[PDB]
Amino acid sequence: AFYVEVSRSDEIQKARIQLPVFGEEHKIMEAIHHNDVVIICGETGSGKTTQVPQFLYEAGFGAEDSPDYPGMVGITQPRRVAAVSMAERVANELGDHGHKVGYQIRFDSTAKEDTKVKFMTDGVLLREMMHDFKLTKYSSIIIDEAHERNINTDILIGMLSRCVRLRAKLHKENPIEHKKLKLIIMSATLRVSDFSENKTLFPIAPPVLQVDARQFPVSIHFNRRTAFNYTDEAFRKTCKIHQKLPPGAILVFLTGQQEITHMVKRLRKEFPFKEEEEGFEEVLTEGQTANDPLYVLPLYSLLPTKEQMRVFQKPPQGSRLCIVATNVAETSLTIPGVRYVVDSGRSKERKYNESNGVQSFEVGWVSKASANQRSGRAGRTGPGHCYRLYSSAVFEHDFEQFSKPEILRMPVESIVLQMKSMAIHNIINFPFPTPPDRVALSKAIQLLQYLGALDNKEMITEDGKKMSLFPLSPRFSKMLLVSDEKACLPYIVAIVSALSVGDPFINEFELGPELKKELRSKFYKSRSQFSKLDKFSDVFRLLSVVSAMDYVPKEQKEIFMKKNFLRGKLMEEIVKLRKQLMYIIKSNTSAVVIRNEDLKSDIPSVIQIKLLKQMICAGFVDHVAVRADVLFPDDAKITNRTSIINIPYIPVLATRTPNIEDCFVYIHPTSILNNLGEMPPKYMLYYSLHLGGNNKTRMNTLCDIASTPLANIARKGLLLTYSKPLTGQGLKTVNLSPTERYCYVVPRFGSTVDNDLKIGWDLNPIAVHQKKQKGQWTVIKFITRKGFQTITGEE
Ligand SMILES: [Cl-]
Ligand SMILES: [Cl-]
Ligand SMILES: [Cl-]
Ligand SMILES: [Cl-]
Ligand SMILES: [Mg+2]
Repeated sequence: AFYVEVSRSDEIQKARIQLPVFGEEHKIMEAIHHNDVVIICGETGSGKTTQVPQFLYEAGFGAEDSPDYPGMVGITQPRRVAAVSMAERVANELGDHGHKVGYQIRFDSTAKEDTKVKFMTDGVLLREMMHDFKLTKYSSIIIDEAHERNINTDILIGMLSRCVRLRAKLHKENPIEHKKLKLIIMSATLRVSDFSENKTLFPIAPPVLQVDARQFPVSIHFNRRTAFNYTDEAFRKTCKIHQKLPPGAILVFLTGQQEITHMVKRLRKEFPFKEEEEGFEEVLTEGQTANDPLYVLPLYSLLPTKEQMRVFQKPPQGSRLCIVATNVAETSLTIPGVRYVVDSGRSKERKYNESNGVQSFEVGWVSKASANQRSGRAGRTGPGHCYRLYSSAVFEHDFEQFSKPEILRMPVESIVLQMKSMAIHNIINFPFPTPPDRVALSKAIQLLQYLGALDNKEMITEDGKKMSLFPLSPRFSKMLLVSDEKACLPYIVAIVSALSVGDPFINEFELGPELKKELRSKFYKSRSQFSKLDKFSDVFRLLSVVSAMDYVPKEQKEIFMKKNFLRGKLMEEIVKLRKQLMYIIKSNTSAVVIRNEDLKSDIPSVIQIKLLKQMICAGFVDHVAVRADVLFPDDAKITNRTSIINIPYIPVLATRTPNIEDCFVYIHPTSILNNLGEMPPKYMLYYSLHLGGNNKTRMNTLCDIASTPLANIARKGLLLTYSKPLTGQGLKTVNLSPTERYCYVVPRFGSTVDNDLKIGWDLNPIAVHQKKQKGQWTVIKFITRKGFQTITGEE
């Protein structure tokens, strides 16, 4: 009721007083009492994850005798293992009340009667809000690890902002029947402005509580210049610190495991056991040399627990601890005695942009906020130093102020489909902590209707639910749904994995003197080995290389990448994704274990590659470009002599301008299409459009598509209108009743002749089966020339 008396052992209680959050109990509880929403900032090691549910439990949260907080305390974690290990920790810590702690890591499981403090995943809470949005079961909700900005955590916070508001309104109407809901958002960092200062999320700003003790100052040292070889500059800087500066451990921030492993051994080999620069004014203390040993250790998420745990050990006497890490060391447990940070200023992050034609997983500059978080790592135990391996001008102009959340680095239609499967109806006005653009949101809902994932009322369909089962862009999930025809499924999973991961082919990002011409000969010979399936499709060049990979032995892999100018990491990743999709497909046809041998396939037949282009079309129906001379010959200025990269194309649904040349897109010089001795295809399917270096928009081409296959896909994809029945020789309308007919129509793809400020075009005349439904003729199916001839013969 008022308070709950918990009995803990002296060992357990003394361990709790040591935690930085322990003394913050009264400030935290004063904020919760006066505010329905509270934001708590404290690093990992502060104890806020394990202590705040206990502070609530002790104040009467979850107590049946409580007139205010009878409901449970719910705590989300972004990972299943974190929720279980956290529940285990708090159960021990709560002593004689330890039986009141539980976890939920499945939707299936029903909680135990004594569970009053429940640790779960975001997914479990999201599912619970589908069954009961009000979450009447809870008195409180703690959203931990909110600085990660995971897409489902952001949706959950958005949903909860509305839930807390409604719980507040119902409580004001009837405090007996309706209880308050306490929302606590937790962050390892101070970067909470997208939660605290967002008025759509929180109209009245919630208090932000700082639980950490104050840090020590850190002197920031920029380099005069920004070195291209940053691992070389990082190695150089690390050695200079070790050889010249007083005691204190070193922390190096690199981008990945291979850079780490290479530097770790380069440093171990440099300091083994038995002009003018900033930040080198300090000298070595007595009993310290320039050639002392360096105890080097790697630090990355993939390392085994026993290897990760070594970063906390004191280095051997007479040596210096040097940690070589990725951004895991940005918000991890405090590595003791660090007074030197070597910052490369970069990280490998997945980027994706709308209207910009961006899709990358690569090394780029980090935000100013991440650079500062890296810097502050040197001032945890005492005043430290940070060595930035870039200039202050590059920092100021090339580093963005803030790090981009996941919701802005992932396809907008993936976010919309995920929300729609959760029965979140109004997307346009959803209170996102960081909202995607309204135009992009509107475009994502329309795309989903073209893919059949949402119906005419914008509700999730049966196909949309199946597509939501894959960790893929709905374009790719659509392709999978239509692929199980004439055994094309293994080919589509291969294409979809390759397109999803990125382009493994290295192009003339190298040489396009005598040695340069010699390498182009090997380049083109390699490129032509994967161009054998179709002469128009860059997508089957991907299928060929991915299919070749499966027949290459593990030892020979590296030379296979070298001979063929291939991104090895990308090829390994495609094999990983194909196995993950194969696991999902097989697991939905009822334990499943996919091996490298299950991925091996034979060459697709002529019928199969025709069908695959149509399956690609289903996922990319709004991404068709017509050869400009079929629409605007005078403006196109295409001769039989024009080069392939100079022949313009017009994307369907492109917005018209006074000058049609504004709508022109062109074949990329790296495309298979450049080897054509003929006029390129009338209709081309494209992955994406890129605003090129020569100021020309270039198509990232997939494959060609013929008129009738495009018509079939555009009919199901709702991008077709038809003309009135055609009149002509052997074209005559055959009426089965005044409500049923078979006739020839001209299909209109995309946009009508009348609506000429958006690009559309006519397809080849086609035989059609039509039924007069609600006073208007509707196309039931397309008919072949032979099919039509038999119907005209039957009548
Ligand atoms: Cl449990
Ligand atoms: Cl956006
Ligand atoms: Cl492609
Ligand atoms: Cl291309
Ligand atoms: Mg619509």
